[PDB]
Amino acid sequence: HGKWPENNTSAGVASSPTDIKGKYVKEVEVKNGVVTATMLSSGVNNEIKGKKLSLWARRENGSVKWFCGQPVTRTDDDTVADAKDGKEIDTKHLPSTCRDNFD
Amino acid sequence: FTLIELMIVIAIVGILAAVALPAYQDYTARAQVSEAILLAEGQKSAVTEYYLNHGKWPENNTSAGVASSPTDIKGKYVKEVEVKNGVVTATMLSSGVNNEIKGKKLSLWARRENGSVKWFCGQPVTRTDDDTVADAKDGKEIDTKHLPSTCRDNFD
Amino acid sequence: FTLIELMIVIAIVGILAAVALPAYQDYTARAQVSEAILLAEGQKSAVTEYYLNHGKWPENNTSAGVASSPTDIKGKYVKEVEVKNGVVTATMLSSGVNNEIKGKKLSLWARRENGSVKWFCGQPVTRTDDDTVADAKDGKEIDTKHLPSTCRDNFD
Amino acid sequence: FTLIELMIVIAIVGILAAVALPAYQDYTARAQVSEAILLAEGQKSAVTEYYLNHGKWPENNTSAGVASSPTDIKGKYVKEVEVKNGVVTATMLSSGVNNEIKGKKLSLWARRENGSVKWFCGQPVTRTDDDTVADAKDGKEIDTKHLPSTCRDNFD
Ligand SMILES: *[C@@H]1O[C@H](C)[C@@H](NC(C)=O)[C@H](O[C@H]2O[C@H](CO)[C@H](O)[C@H](O)[C@H]2O)[C@H]1NC(C)=O
Ligand SMILES: *[C@@H]1O[C@H](C)[C@@H](NC(C)=O)[C@H](O[C@H]2O[C@H](CO)[C@H](O)[C@H](O)[C@H]2O)[C@H]1NC(C)=O
Ligand SMILES: *[C@@H]1O[C@H](C)[C@@H](NC(C)=O)[C@H](O[C@H]2O[C@H](CO)[C@H](O)[C@H](O)[C@H]2O)[C@H]1NC(C)=O
Ligand SMILES: *[C@@H]1O[C@H](C)[C@@H](NC(C)=O)[C@H](O[C@H]2O[C@H](CO)[C@H](O)[C@H](O)[C@H]2O)[C@H]1NC(C)=O
Repeated sequence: HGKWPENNTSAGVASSPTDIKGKYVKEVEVKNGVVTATMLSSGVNNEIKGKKLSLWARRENGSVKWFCGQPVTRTDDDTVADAKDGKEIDTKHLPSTCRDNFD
Repeated sequence: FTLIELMIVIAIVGILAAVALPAYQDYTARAQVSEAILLAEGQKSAVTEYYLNHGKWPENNTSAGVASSPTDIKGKYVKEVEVKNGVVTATMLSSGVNNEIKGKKLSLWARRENGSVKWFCGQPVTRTDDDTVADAKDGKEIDTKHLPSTCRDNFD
Repeated sequence: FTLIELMIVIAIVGILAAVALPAYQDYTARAQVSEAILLAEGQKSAVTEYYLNHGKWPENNTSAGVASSPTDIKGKYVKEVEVKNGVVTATMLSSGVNNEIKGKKLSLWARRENGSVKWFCGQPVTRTDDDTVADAKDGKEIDTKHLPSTCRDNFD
Repeated sequence: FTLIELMIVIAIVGILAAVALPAYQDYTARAQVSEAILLAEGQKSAVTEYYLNHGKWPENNTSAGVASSPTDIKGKYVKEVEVKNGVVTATMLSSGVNNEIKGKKLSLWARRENGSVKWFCGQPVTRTDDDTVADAKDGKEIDTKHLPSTCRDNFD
């Protein structure tokens, strides 16, 4: 369709994000391509509870490029913003390969 | 002390069992949904054949020139294929997947575009007049996840 | 210790997202590029029809004997099809893919070979005389990746 | 005192070596079993081609219209592919896995279903008449673990 899906229904996944969830994950929303995932509450003490992760795509001469990590949000076909909302899971928690913000 | 090494196992033990399984039973569904579509492929030209050489969409199989019983036309995971005034409806079988497809329907939606016909799959529809088609919302709508993306096309 | 098991995940997490996606939006493009070609298929004989029974390539649709407005002749992902002195140009639609095709053009290139006509798709061209055709380099050249391989044929 | 920390190591040292290795040499087998299946994919239409334009299943390769020697048709882990009265048997190579596949056979089972043909892989079978096929229990049955699940289909 030539643009990042705004949301789940367009992506073709469970229209409610919360339905898509994990043992320790709350929900998964599509946000203009950027896949944000929200964590559950207790299950760990750790400073993750209700916190967010995002996954960051980008076309690289077709070849798409997936970076996890610091929450981001898309605005245009390749423009994405650092979605600094305080739901940034800390970099310790996060991967190392994906310790990648909006470049 | 090693237990945190056991902890992390039992964190690996509780697996996600990724939604990339049920989104891909929904796209495994897209496989055998396509198996229904690949049936429809045959009727595309045959339904067309009636439509072009008789000037209206065939009501039904016998007119289309296909197996008069729809059920005879079937797939590994597909129940039947009926012609419905040009609109090709396909019904799925029962088990073979867990997924919410069992006995559900797909339709294929034609329309002349200055001669050039236009085939959209998806949300069940039904024809009433030469170009008039209705959203055939009968509860046999296979969910949009399952369905294609190119054909995620209802009655426009 | 297990972390290298987590490392290797996050190495799997950073996926390639294979060029076998964008080389196959370029060959998905080849699908709906072909959808433009399959339009051209109709004009192959009709353009030919004018060419054989009037002795020159038809300038345009009305002469070819097809939909006088090109836009009426169109595809699911194709905008229009114009006859241009025999050369059949096809224009693509907008979104429906991300890919660098949107509004771009394809042409189809005929040529008599001792009667036997020779159809080459591809790089946009335009005719000027009975066999003279020009590379119609207007920036509407769909890239060669997208295009066929058999028809990767410019003006020879 | 720390020894129980050493104990737990030597409990980790004695690993399971999960059955998720040998169930996935059996599904690595499903990979190169599929490599035999992907060969069969070519013969699906070619065997069909003889079946539709001559009215019976081809005995053998030469009739099917494929490499007359089966061994020429082969895979990275596949030995050969023979046509056997429509039924496409594929023989596996020797080492390349430890697994109980080496030289073993797979068959692919066709059947007309009101025209619509029905392809089931799996347990080796062999045809005798237009729709009659036999369980070709020769000891070259690759075990059901190895095999698919969709195609875990013997002669019905
Ligand atoms: C899915 O995402 C795409 C990008 C949206 N299309 C556009 C042009 O933004 C879809 O929204 C369209 O379809 C829905 C279907 O009910 C509705 O008609 C909107 O008006 C359209 O923009 C997105 N799909 C949904 C269900 O939001
Ligand atoms: C096939 O579809 C066309 C549109 C029907 N014709 C009309 C005028 O609706 C055919 O039905 C006609 O032929 C059958 C043949 O037994 C019968 O005589 C009906 O009275 C006609 O309307 C459709 N063919 C069938 C077998 O229904
Ligand atoms: C169709 O293409 C042929 C080659 C044109 N003929 C010539 C001599 O270029 C036709 O144009 C002629 O017919 C139209 C009909 O209204 C008109 O009278 C022009 O003056 C003629 O040249 C082309 N047909 C059209 C409709 O352009
Ligand atoms: C191919 O398979 C068909 C079914 C065979 N025909 C019959 C009637 O069984 C072909 O065998 C015939 O043609 C060969 C050609 O050399 C030979 O003349 C046989 O006598 C015929 O039966 C099969 N083709 C081959 C090459 O076996």
